[PDB]
Amino acid sequence: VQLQQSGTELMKPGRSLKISCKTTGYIFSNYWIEWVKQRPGHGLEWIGKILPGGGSNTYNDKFKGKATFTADTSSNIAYMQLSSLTSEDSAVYYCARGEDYYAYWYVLDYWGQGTTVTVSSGGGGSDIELTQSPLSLPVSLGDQASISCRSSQSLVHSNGNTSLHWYLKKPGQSPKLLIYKVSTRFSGVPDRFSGSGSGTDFTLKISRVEAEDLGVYFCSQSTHVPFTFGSGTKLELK
Amino acid sequence: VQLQQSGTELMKPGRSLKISCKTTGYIFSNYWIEWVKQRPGHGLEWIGKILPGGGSNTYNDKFKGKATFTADTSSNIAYMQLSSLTSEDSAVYYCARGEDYYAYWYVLDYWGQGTTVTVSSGGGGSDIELTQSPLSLPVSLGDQASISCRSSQSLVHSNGNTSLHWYLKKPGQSPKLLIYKVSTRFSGVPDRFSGSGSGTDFTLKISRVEAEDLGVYFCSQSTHVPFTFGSGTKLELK
Repeated sequence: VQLQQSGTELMKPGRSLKISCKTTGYIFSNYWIEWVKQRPGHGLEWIGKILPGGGSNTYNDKFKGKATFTADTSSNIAYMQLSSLTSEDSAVYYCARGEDYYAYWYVLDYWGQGTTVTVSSGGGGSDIELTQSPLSLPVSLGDQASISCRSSQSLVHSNGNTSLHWYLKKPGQSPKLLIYKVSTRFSGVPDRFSGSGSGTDFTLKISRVEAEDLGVYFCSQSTHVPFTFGSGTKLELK
Repeated sequence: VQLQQSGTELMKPGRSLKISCKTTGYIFSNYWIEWVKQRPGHGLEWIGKILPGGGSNTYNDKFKGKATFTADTSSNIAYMQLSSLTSEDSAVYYCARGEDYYAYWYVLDYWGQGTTVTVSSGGGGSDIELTQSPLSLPVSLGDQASISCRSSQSLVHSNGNTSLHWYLKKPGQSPKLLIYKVSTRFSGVPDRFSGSGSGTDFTLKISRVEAEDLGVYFCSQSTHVPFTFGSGTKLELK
């Protein structure tokens, strides 16, 4: 058995494509053809499966809405369609002969050579990375707490402002701005919130920690495009 | 200023959905409306932004193909449309009033309350977790190495088989099946590859490691649906 797959496809975000998988050497509708995804720096994922002719399809939940399988039992070519492509769909997809109709033998033994799909979203080209520390800040109500945010590049704009801001995200509530453009404190914020910094180094300081201050904090930047957030810092109680 | 969004949405995978953002209190066209995703257990992400009137646009590369922006210069409502939904779309989305037309102010200050989008991808029970051990395995060609794979549930099917297989993944090559249903060597794999296990504990042994064996090793199951893969173990030379 041989499984032939289409060549690589450089796609446009939002496009959709149908990769084929031409099987030979065996009776095509006696076995399911299964598809596996492989993202760079990631493992191997199982998308789902199609039983040619036999009308039977099964999808990995995670790929439902994204993967749609069909099969031409005349040419013995199986196809998987990827709709509304985004950069995360950039991967190497494979078809493998897998389970067999009656359901005893189920191993993905024969593999296609794989199809490299690259979505041209410009995959996060030169995004500014904001490095927060600690990622966890356990404290005791009353303590002072500082959170650091380091950026890959200077957040100093030509125009003179430094667009680094800080948010407090509490579950069930939208991000609550606190300090914008480094130290300028947003309106309605208690004065226990301070912020200062320069270039790449910025700091958030809460003079005395209160119950209501507990949650995750994110620093942000609007100097370069795109606008990026930091990973977060869960200020928690000890 | 008030930014008010549409209510919680329970969607089918594949569904498409547009959520609105009714702004008030300010001149709708002086500021850009910017979008933010907040996925459960994840930090905050920036989807992009729209400038009402000209409809000028800016997407985070990652969201191109998923997010589509529009703006009603007459009703003063901003809209966001998410194409062919998959469960990674299950998150809370927010519209924030951000940058001004003149571009000297860029701060996400006023936030709509968030729209919770829940993509109904179902749930085929607790997917079988296959914990491999170790994750990295440095050796000397000639040494013997054994890799372990532990499943969350007994991989013993009622038909009596045990659907545990081991693959070898080498860059630029599809997975090379080595051992199936726990212990049978695949035609062609050299006999320095052996496999055994029972219930939830399984091991792959390579009596004498050759260069050609160096790569990443995945175990996988076909007993429980969905077929899962283990996270991998990198056999690397010392």
